Amino acid sequence: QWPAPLANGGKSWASAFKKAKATVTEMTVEELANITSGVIGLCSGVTGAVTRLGIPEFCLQDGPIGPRGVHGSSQFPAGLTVAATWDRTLMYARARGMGQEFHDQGVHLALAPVTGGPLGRTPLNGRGWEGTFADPYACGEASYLSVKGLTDAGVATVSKHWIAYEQETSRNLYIDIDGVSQADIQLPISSNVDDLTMHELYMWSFAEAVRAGTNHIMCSYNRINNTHSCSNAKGLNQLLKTELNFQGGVVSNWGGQWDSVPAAENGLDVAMPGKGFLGALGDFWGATLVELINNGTVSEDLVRDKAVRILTGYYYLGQDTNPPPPFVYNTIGAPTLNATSGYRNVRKPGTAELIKEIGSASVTLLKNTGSLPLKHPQRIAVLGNDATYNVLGPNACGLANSACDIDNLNGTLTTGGGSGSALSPYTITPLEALQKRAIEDNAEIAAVVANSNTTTGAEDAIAALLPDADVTFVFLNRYSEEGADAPDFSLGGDGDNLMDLAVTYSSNVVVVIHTTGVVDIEKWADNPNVTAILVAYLPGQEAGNSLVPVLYGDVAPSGKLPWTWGKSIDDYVPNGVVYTDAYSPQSNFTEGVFIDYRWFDKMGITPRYEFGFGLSYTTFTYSNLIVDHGRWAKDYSSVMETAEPFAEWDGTNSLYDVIFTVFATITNTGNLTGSEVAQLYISIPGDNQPVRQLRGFDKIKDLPVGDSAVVTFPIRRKDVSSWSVVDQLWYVPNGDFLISVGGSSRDLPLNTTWTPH
Amino acid sequence: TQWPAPLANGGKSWASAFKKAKATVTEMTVEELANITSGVIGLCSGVTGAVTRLGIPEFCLQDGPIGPRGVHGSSQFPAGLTVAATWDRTLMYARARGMGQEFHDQGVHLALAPVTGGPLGRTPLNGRGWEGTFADPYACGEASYLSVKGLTDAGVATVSKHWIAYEQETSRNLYIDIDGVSQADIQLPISSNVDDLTMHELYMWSFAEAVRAGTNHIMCSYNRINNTHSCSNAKGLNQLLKTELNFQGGVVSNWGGQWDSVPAAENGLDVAMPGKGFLGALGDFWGATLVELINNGTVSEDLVRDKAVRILTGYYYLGQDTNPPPPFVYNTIGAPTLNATSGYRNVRKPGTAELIKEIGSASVTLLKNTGSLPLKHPQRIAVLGNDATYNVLGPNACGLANSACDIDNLNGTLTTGGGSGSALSPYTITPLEALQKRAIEDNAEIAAVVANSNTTTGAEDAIAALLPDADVTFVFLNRYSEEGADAPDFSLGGDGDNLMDLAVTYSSNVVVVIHTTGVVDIEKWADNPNVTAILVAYLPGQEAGNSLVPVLYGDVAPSGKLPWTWGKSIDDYVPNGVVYTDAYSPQSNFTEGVFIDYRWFDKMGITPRYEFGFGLSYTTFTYSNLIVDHGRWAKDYSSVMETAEPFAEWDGTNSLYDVIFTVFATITNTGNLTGSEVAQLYISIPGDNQPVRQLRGFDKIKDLPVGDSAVVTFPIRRKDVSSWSVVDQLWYVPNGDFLISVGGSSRDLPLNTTWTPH
Ligand SMILES: *[C@@H]1O[C@H](CO)[C@@H](O[C@@H]2O[C@H](CO)[C@@H](O[C@@H]3O[C@H](CO[C@H]4O[C@H](CO)[C@@H](O)[C@H](O[C@H]5O[C@H](CO)[C@@H](O)[C@H](O)[C@@H]5O)[C@@H]4O)[C@@H](O)[C@H](O[C@@H]4O[C@H](CO)[C@@H](O)[C@H](O)[C@@H]4O[C@H]4O[C@H](CO)[C@@H](O)[C@H](O)[C@@H]4O)[C@@H]3O)[C@H](O)[C@H]2NC(C)=O)[C@H](O)[C@H]1NC(C)=O
Ligand SMILES: *[C@@H]1O[C@H](CO)[C@@H](O[C@@H]2O[C@H](CO)[C@@H](O[C@@H]3O[C@H](CO[C@H]4O[C@H](CO)[C@@H](O)[C@H](O[C@H]5O[C@H](CO)[C@@H](O)[C@H](O)[C@@H]5O)[C@@H]4O)[C@@H](O)[C@H](O[C@@H]4O[C@H](CO)[C@@H](O)[C@H](O)[C@@H]4O[C@H]4O[C@H](CO)[C@@H](O)[C@H](O)[C@@H]4O)[C@@H]3O)[C@H](O)[C@H]2NC(C)=O)[C@H](O)[C@H]1NC(C)=O
Ligand SMILES: *[C@@H]1O[C@H](CO)[C@@H](O[C@@H]2O[C@H](CO)[C@@H](O[C@H]3O[C@H](CO)[C@@H](O)[C@H](O[C@H]4O[C@H](CO)[C@@H](O)[C@H](O)[C@@H]4O[C@H]4O[C@H](CO)[C@@H](O)[C@H](O)[C@@H]4O[C@H]4O[C@H](CO)[C@@H](O)[C@H](O)[C@@H]4O)[C@@H]3O)[C@H](O)[C@H]2NC(C)=O)[C@H](O)[C@H]1NC(C)=O
Ligand SMILES: *[C@@H]1O[C@H](CO)[C@@H](O[C@@H]2O[C@H](CO)[C@@H](O[C@H]3O[C@H](CO)[C@@H](O)[C@H](O[C@H]4O[C@H](CO)[C@@H](O)[C@H](O)[C@@H]4O[C@H]4O[C@H](CO)[C@@H](O)[C@H](O)[C@@H]4O)[C@@H]3O)[C@H](O)[C@H]2NC(C)=O)[C@H](O)[C@H]1NC(C)=O
Ligand SMILES: *[C@@H]1O[C@H](CO)[C@@H](O[C@@H]2O[C@H](CO)[C@@H](O[C@@H]3O[C@H](CO)[C@@H](O)[C@H](O)[C@@H]3O)[C@H](O)[C@H]2NC(C)=O)[C@H](O)[C@H]1NC(C)=O
Ligand SMILES: *[C@@H]1O[C@H](CO)[C@@H](O[C@@H]2O[C@H](CO)[C@@H](O[C@@H]3O[C@H](CO)[C@@H](O)[C@H](O)[C@@H]3O)[C@H](O)[C@H]2NC(C)=O)[C@H](O)[C@H]1NC(C)=O
Ligand SMILES: *[C@@H]1O[C@H](CO)[C@@H](O)[C@H](O)[C@H]1NC(C)=O
Ligand SMILES: *[C@@H]1O[C@H](CO)[C@@H](O)[C@H](O)[C@H]1NC(C)=O
Ligand SMILES: *[C@@H]1O[C@H](CO)[C@@H](O)[C@H](O)[C@H]1NC(C)=O
Ligand SMILES: *[C@@H]1O[C@H](CO)[C@@H](O)[C@H](O)[C@H]1NC(C)=O
Ligand SMILES: *[C@@H]1O[C@H](CO)[C@@H](O)[C@H](O)[C@H]1NC(C)=O
Ligand SMILES: *[C@@H]1O[C@H](CO)[C@@H](O)[C@H](O)[C@H]1NC(C)=O
Ligand SMILES: OC[C@@H](O)[C@H](O)[C@@H](O)CO
Ligand SMILES: OC[C@H]1O[C@@H](O)[C@H](O)[C@H]1O
Repeated sequence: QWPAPLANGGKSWASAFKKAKATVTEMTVEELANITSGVIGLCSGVTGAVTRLGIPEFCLQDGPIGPRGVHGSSQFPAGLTVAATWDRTLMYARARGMGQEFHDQGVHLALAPVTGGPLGRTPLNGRGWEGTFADPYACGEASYLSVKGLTDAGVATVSKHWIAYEQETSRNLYIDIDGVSQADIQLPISSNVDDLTMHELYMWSFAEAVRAGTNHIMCSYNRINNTHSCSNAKGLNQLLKTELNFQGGVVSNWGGQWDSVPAAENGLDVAMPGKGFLGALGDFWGATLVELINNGTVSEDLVRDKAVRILTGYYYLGQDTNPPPPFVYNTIGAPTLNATSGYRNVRKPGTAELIKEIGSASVTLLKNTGSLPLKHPQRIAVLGNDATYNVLGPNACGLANSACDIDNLNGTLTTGGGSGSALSPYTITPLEALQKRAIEDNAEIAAVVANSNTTTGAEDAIAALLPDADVTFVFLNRYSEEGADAPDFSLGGDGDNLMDLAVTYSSNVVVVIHTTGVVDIEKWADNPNVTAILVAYLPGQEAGNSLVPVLYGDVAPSGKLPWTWGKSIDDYVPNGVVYTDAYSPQSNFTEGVFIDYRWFDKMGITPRYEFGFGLSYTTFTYSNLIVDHGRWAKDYSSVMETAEPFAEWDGTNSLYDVIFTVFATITNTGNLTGSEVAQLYISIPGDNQPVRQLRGFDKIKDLPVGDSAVVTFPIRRKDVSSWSVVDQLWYVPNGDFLISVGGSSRDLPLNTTWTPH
Repeated sequence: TQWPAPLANGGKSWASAFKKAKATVTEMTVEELANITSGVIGLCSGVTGAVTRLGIPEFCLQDGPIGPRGVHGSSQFPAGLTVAATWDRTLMYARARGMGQEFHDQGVHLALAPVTGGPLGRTPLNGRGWEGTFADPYACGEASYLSVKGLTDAGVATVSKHWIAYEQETSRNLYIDIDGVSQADIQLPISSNVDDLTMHELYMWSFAEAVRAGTNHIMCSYNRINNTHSCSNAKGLNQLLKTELNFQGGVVSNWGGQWDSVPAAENGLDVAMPGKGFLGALGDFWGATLVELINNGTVSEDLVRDKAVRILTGYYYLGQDTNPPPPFVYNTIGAPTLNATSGYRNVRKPGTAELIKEIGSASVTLLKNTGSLPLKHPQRIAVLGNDATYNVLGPNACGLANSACDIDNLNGTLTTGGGSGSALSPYTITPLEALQKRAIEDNAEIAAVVANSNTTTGAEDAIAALLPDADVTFVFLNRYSEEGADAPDFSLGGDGDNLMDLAVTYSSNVVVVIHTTGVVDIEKWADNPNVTAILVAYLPGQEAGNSLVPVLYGDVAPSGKLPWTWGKSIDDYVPNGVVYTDAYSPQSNFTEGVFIDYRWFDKMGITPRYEFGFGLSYTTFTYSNLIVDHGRWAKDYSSVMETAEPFAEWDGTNSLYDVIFTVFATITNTGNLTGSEVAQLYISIPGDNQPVRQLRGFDKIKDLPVGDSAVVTFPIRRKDVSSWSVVDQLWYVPNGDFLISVGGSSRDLPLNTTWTPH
């Protein structure tokens, strides 16, 4: 129903496309099928070579915190954790660092970053942590910078997952072992998404990935309107490849492809894993595609366009003239692949300190009745296995960080489970960072780290230790992983119990939370014995040494929440995860654009901590809001260009031009130096519009007491537009826009009204 | 009475302290005498009653031999065992001086330390052997001297313990009487039946050195000797200790060491402890009862004045009247026995952490090295054992005596043993922490499996998947033991056996580190070529990791040596080392005589695995040029107190402790690295049934460079070359050929020569 436009190279890949075209033009049918389907190798996936032309096997490798399965590398903080920095410089630098390590391990294509699938419709999503903000605008800037940093290191990106992949449950990878297939049991969950919602929420971050020059995009496991993502013509050929003007390849999820012919006709470029994983995740092209070309049902012109999309990245990143080194680790594992591993160390100086700065910039202060910052306390108590090592080793949970037992004390939660985890060379534990600082103050320190419910004597030891401590730290965690959603907000392990004991025996409890998402702390958050509360997300290998300096006030906290923290799972979008045994499971996105905070705002629900909330050790006062209509500029800077239709198109201009700039002033009005994330929210007029939508942020660094700084927010045409289902285009409405500036999504003291002319 | 109580006279250094003590005691009522000589209730292990009228406060008596126990704000020092392994006199003294400063700043008058030859080492299974030092009278004696000296130099009176022949914990049998039913109705204490020669040449040796250093008090033991209780043994206390050793200080009971009012008063006891403390459950035989014994004529008032004078001598000698200790603020008894709140004081001084670390670095003993040590810069490191990290319940979770955690709990690094000799910790620097630190400096990876390998799901699989790819795997092992029990055998604590099976199965470069209270069984793996090195680190206190890692990486070469013998089997030691019996009067017959630890091995031609005095370095040393200088003698001027030990060569001017000659030898560093060497001297004294050889000297040369030489020197005292004549009741230098041997261990003695006296 929607025809596949041919690739032409767009803006920045013109010469790379031309080499890709000339190379493909000399290929046999048997060669075209080789490069478009996966083969057996050491990496997550591997394209077939075209050996007659000197095109090698491309190594495709997970994942969104760095190369997975690999020794000799670093464990970076997750996307969640960089999001909470609200710092553009760090978002870029992390991706550049990941890229360096991908390149040096010999990866051609990184299966990274996550750029808005999952976006955040449900805060229970098992792999929400792999992405960044539950907000299209901020997820969009984060995705732009993440793709830029990876591509600038010389690795091709595969941005994922396209699209509306918002729950793990019933995602239902294609699996066929013993002749019984997943198709005989249950189809994938189907996101039924209206067109306005697709344009204004889910496509937004992908447009940014495309503009930043993402080389490839991964389709998703879910169906959309009862059509598989990997063979959805409206999705791939029309929305992605026509409207977003995407010039790269679509890569299948591993078990994302369910058929041979529709996938070919409808926009898929690469079948993965192909012959990897014994063929059990389907092997629908390869020789079957040769047959389909030669027997006439799939055209050779169509398949050539797939190969050109694959080769465009190869030539634009200069992998022909500067090939990556060889890839030496078996990341698949026996019995699936029998193959020894080499060894390579790629950790560069500077990487560890970068990982620590992202942790120190993201730790988010939620409550502080005056216990923080610490001074030089003499007697410190520490609770929870989250304060120390996994008792079986940092990497004991295996190549996907998901094979340890349900009750294992996994230690500090530095990453989540699944394809987006990575190995850690060590873990810097909160306990050891705390002890180091205790020794400097000549203090004492003791930690109870066992399970408080099941270890003989643990409850007594807690009761004897806590009453004489000046401060007691409670470390809590909540592991989640790809493949399942969290059943609710409950804390992991014995957390509930550690809290019940902590508040019973101590009056100065400081809680620290390592987590993949929102958790339930309602029983304790208003207890006056809990004097402070911090969420550190998934900080990677520098867990303790990033946190402790914030606790002791060497650096004031400046992280803010990148999603909403509701009091109950009941306060979020209804039917966040659908559980059914129907053969055709359905998820209807009837909420439309109202997910996360925009659902809270429209329903008049008050969260415990709102989107964009974080405390500091000082306070900031906002003043002098200026809307400068004189400060406009053409968009010149993008790597690639969309073909997104809009009403004000004149043949030269762009949906992404800056049409005006907004300024405000902040003043440090407390007693310490501190950083501040300023945020700008826009109320677009129209019917059934979000109360307010984030459209800017700007983080001021280390503003001294009594000093002032100007904060600046460039507003693009698209930032102030709506999508017209009837006209099929973006337009700026006439009407009153409200513009608000402040320190969180509910704390906005500056406001003004803009009416277009 | 056959053995009468001599009166105190103040001896050499306590003359004026004795006169102030006598001044005060002379003014005392019978009620006041009885108050100061018996324990009362308070915050410390024991408290003497005040003499309120004369301004004598309560004296705080506080455990223990690693520093003040049950107390926050202090440091956890290494155990005696550990400092013995240094063979370093300087560290022996400095350790006790620091414990001293901490005792004193915490408010302590009398420290229940050090342990100076009870237990000595008759059995390597003794649950509290680790509190002491060497299994050898000479070396124990030198360490006791210097420990008493350090503690008394700091301002705390010492109570050296345990007199005497207290060589097993089993059936030590404290006196306990509660609800009308007493330990006397169940079983008497084990009886150490010791002949006179053995008492003089073995068990009294360390105690004579403790006396000469000015130990202010001595504690008697739980054992009976020849079926008479130590705390009321007249031959023991009045004759051997107060007459022959000329002891001028007080005798304090063990807690539950006193079994009677009257014989104890007559036969040498000076202080009853704990008295009214511990609910009077441990006996309370004096107090009001002694007041009655004096008033009604059974016990002489003058005997009791002597006891008070002995107590007060220390108070005045150490200047506790003009420089009182500050108040003692911690409840170290525990609820429900004592319901009282604790204050807080911090006495940790800069410098103390480094000293503790230095003792650890100097004691770690290298027993095997096929090439794997020192490490260079390994890139992938595996670590096994909960001994590598924290007690999962907290460093102090095991309570005020380090003995109240479950039999199966993961106690983390064994930094001290259990019982009255332990102490709390402000933190523990774990081996894993310190290794990680070094791993990060080298851009390496590191991973530890620290769960119980037998009983945690997935633990054996994690060990199997982690080990094969490591460049080096460290396995940490431990063996807790405590006061009140003897170890049943040499087996490793916890899952040690299983961790060793796994480690040699999956790795070819295993380095084993043992934290232990004594010898353990590693026969199954010590000869496995995959075990490329083995170190024993004893009980290193709070600086466990950071004392160890610099040795392993070669910043410092190891220089510790075993302070006891490591046999292949328990069956190779002195038989009947621990007696087990339900007889009412259990007997232990010391029929081996002076032949314990290495003298037993040497006499019976038994080859130990690792001998007494053994320890490798990262370099080798060559011995040469043995010289016996008969002209380098000197009179003993410098002891704090004098014994009255009779000897045949007495002329009115001279001493048993004169140096009569001096021996010299030369070491040369003959390998490729700088290193320190502990040189040792052994003498074969001629006569009937004499040890093959006996340690009589040691000297540690620090940081000898490659190709350099240094002279080692061994002053030989008259007593070092004497025997006890049972017939004549005196020490004498026998006629005959004495062989003098010098070298690097008790079985690596390349230089020898012969000395003949007439
Ligand atoms: C998954 O399923 C959903 C549900 O069906 C699919 O959404 C649909 O996507 C379609 C595009 O692929 C949309 O088609 C357009 O519909 C326009 C008319 O819109 C009304 O029609 C129906 C009437 O029964 C109604 O559903 C719509 O109501 C929704 O929107 C309004 C407003 O926000 C709300 O009030 C309602 O709640 C509903 O949510 C609308 O009221 C139609 O004008 C439009 O026109 C064409 O555009 C094309 C392509 O460029 C062109 O060929 C045609 O010529 C025509 O354009 C012409 O007209 C305009 C002038 O009017 C001119 O500018 C042009 O240049 C040209 O001359 C188009 O057909 C469909 O409405 C939308 N439905 C919903 C409910 O969202 C979703 O895409 C599926 N996704 C996937 C991945 O499959
Ligand atoms: C625990 O039980 C043990 C076992 O009973 C107690 O040991 C005993 O300690 C006694 C001292 O309290 C020793 O007494 C001396 O014995 C001398 C005689 O030695 C022989 O006699 C008996 C024969 O039946 C025998 O036990 C001994 O055999 C042992 O030793 C030899 C030699 O090494 C070995 O071959 C054997 O295998 C045995 O181990 C002996 O063969 C005796 O000369 C000595 O002399 C007196 O000293 C006192 C006090 O100062 C004095 O009153 C006397 O007049 C006399 O000395 C005078 O003369 C000398 C010169 O002759 C002069 O220099 C003096 O100044 C003075 O003018 C004394 O009676 C007893 O031998 C010993 N037994 C054993 C087996 O060791 C042990 O002490 C008990 N411990 C406790 C804490 O109670
Ligand atoms: C240390 O780190 C360890 C890992 O290294 C942690 O261990 C892992 O912990 C996770 C939980 O965090 C654990 O999760 C699985 O537990 C069992 C597996 O036996 C399953 O119940 C879980 O999946 C279900 O539960 C979810 C919530 O209720 C749900 O989101 C999910 O999708 C799934 O539910 C389906 O299954 C049920 C029927 O059987 C239905 O009720 C439900 O509707 C769902 O139906 C759908 O799927 C069915 C097929 O699966 C299908 O038939 C149906 O029609 C429909 O499609 C969950 O994965 C891991 O097992 C555990 N790992 C191991 C190895 O034990 C550890 O906890 C951590 N420690 C600490 C202290 O945190
Ligand atoms: C972690 O730390 C904790 C302490 O904080 C350690 O736990 C303690 O470990 C000790 C082992 O070293 C435990 O010792 C006792 O075990 C039982 C208790 O019921 C007891 O029978 C034993 O004493 C007897 O055995 C030996 C040898 O056979 C004798 O020397 C001793 O005198 C006792 O025998 C007597 O009784 C027998 C008749 O009943 C008779 O055969 C004999 O004749 C003899 O007279 C030990 O006392 C200790 O209980 C344990 N503590 C607690 C509170 O549970 C823990 O092990 C450390 N963890 C690790 C992994 O090492
Ligand atoms: C279809 O794709 C497959 C899989 O990539 C192509 O087979 C593979 O061809 C490559 C050469 O491009 C072989 O790798 C080379 O191996 C040699 C020595 O064994 C080595 O020295 C080179 O550096 C290089 O790595 C690879 O082994 C081979 N694998 C298999 C299973 O055959 C195949 O040729 C493609 N077909 C066409 C028509 O291009
Ligand atoms: C026999 O010993 C008992 C116990 O030592 C003596 O009673 C105690 O006497 C002391 C004074 O020497 C009292 O201590 C003081 O307490 C006050 C607080 O009330 C404080 O101001 C002082 O600094 C000091 O600590 C203590 O109250 C008291 N204890 C008991 C249990 O009564 C008794 O005096 C002695 N008998 C004779 C005859 O000397
Ligand atoms: C073309 O070949 C394919 C692949 O095997 C086969 O399934 C299909 O039916 C063929 N078409 C015709 C018209 O024979
Ligand atoms: C707060 O802690 C104290 C002990 O420090 C406890 O007794 C009190 O009940 C606690 N209060 C609450 C509300 O949990
Ligand atoms: C999804 O929506 C259609 C809309 O008309 C409805 O019939 C269906 O029941 C809805 N939900 C499910 C889970 O089927
Ligand atoms: C003296 O007093 C003691 C202790 O109360 C008593 O048991 C003993 O029988 C008395 N002795 C005489 C001879 O009265
Ligand atoms: C030494 O370790 C290897 C594994 O590295 C194992 O195969 C071998 O059997 C071990 N050797 C012995 C003697 O235990
Ligand atoms: C101990 O010694 C004597 C020999 O002098 C003997 O009567 C007794 O039976 C021995 N006891 C044991 C238990 O060996
Ligand atoms: O397991 C889910 C992941 O998305 C996989 O499909 C691939 O490794 C690509 O990320
Ligand atoms: O020093 C006090 C303790 O020493 C040991 O002898 C006993 O447990 C107590 O007496």
